[PDB]
Formats: sequence, C-alpha cells, structure tokens
Amino acid sequence: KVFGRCELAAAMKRHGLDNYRGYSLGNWVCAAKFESNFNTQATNRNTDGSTDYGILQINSRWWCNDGRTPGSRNLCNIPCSALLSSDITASVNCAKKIVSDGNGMNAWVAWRNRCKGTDVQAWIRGCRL
Ligand code: NA
Repeated sequence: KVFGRCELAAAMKRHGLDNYRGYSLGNWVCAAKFESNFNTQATNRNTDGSTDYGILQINSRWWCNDGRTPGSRNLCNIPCSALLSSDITASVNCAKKIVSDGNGMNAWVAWRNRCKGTDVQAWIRGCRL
C-alpha cells in the first residue's frame, strides 16, 4: 500500500506514535517519507546482507526474521514480511522498540540526515488529525 501523507499521519497517530519517546508525529512521517516514500512494500538490501522492510525500513540484522541474515536477531519477534502489510500495526509496534533502544530516532540514518532539526511539523500540515 502507498499511503497518502495525512493518511499515514492519521494511522501513526491512532497507533500512538505521536510524541512517542518525545518524537512529534511529523518526525515519524518525515522518516517514513525518506525511508519508503510511504510504500509499505518497500524493501532495500544493506551492504552487510541484511534487508530493510516496510514504511520505516526496519532492518533484519536486529528486529525481524527473514531467514537470510546470518547471525541476526529478531527482537520484534516477527517475520520481516509482516512489515510489508497494508496494516502498519507490526511496523509501528517494532518502531516503538527501536526508538526505545537508546539512540532514539538516530536509529533511522535517513531521519538523522534528512529530518532531524528540520521543520518536521510541515509533514502534518493540512492534515485533519
Ligand atoms: Na533477523
């Protein structure tokens, strides 16, 4: 599913991401934009042979099982395929664990490089939330 910007903002808000670990909703929408362009089915292979899955490009090195990432963990206790669903519940629940891991949203290199310190409120501008 390719979410609309406000559509994804509403879904993230409903699932309690708005101000989760102190990160405003626009931070999450901005991260999703640059990770996946709001496409739940986004997959990208990392140099280390792990894969990033779904709207927030959650990595098989630590967070989900894809069966092809040697020596990896599955800390969200989910198949990586669950992160590609039209229903973002598994992505949001796993994102809550990631952002609680100690580096906050710096875990998402695209958030650090493209969203951090920017006017992230612009990402929820116009949305009926
Ligand atoms: Na894994």
